Amino acid sequence: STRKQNYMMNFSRQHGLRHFYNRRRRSLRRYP
Repeated sequence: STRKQNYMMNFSRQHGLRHFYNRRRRSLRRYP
């Protein structure tokens, strides 16, 4: 993985974290 790949991976990583909390927050408002 090149630098750009490490960046898009970091980008995906940080977005994955947010992805989790989005589902967590959802579960407290409306699921499914």
